Amino acid sequence: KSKLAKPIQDLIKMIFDVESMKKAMVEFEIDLQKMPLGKLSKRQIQSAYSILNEVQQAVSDGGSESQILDLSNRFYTLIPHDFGMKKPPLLSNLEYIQAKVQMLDNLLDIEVAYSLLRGGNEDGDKDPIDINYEKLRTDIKVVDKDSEEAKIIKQYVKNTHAATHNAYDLKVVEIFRIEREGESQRYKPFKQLHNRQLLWHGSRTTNFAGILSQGLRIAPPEAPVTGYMFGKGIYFADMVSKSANYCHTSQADPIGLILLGEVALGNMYELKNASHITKLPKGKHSVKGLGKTAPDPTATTTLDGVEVPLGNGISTGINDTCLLYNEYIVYDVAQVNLKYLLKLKFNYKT
Ligand SMILES: Nc1ccc2c3c(cccc13)C(=O)NC2=O
Repeated sequence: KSKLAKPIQDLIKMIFDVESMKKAMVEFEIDLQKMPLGKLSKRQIQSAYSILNEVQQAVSDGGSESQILDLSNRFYTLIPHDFGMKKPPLLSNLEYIQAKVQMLDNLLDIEVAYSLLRGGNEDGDKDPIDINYEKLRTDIKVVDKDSEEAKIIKQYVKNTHAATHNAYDLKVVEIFRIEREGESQRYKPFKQLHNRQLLWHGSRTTNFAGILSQGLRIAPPEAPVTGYMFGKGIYFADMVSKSANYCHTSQADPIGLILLGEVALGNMYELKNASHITKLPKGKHSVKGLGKTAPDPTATTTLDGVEVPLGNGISTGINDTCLLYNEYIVYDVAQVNLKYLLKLKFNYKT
């Protein structure tokens, strides 16, 4: 049997659940009959990104309609979709193409999860759970519900739950202290930077085996820069509300996972509107999309020398901004060090 604590066992079973992986794919409208979990390959996903990149270019620059039709057929043949009784939409709308780029970001993590699940499991001397936990190469520990660490994090969750996102409540079910192998090391150089903060990152539960084993990562070279609001970086938030939405939970499936990572922001290049950033201005270390609401700068605390913006949602003086909430983007995988993983319970108002 498993040597791991119960909360951690429940966590492993949850991130490796095969049924959740299928639900995710059915939701992206993939045809599970033509495209089973075992058919997914990284090369396949790379080519799909390239196709999306080309079609995105042809829509923007007014390429032939025959070109867009050809690219659409190749995309749907590479990744079989099931639209039921409706006709398949062409990749001729920039919003639809963005939807598809997002689907691929998720398929990248689902592919990692399935590969690990089917890997070296022959060992009979270890419980299946213990075997899959080791595959994550991440030390996971339960944070004592009554310690100072946990108090601060629960304060951060309670105070930063936005006004317009109150279509649900949030209950912190469990807090885990996580330390990915070799991560503290690649992050060392950035401890020299100032403006290091504890920020939020939400994602589907189906992405967590991939996130824990490979860490958070930027979209590959093939992905269009357009598929992302501020370019190809790693996104974070300071309001639990904003990130919580990327968890994709519902009344039917209320438990979500969310990360707190230490991010080396340094001098932020502040923006009020989207900008498909490629080059970062000299002297800048990250991007900060300015929002209408942000935590009260008055209440900001420190946790191991890292700033925690746990203040209550206060309205900032900027009005000429498109964003409702702040967004932080780093363009280097080494600029983040993950710290905690929270198990949240979304209580939907009914
Ligand atoms: N513009 C964003 C796009 C994606 C995410 C995101 C997050 C937080 C703040 C902004 C964005 C997040 O936590 N996960 C995300 O996946």
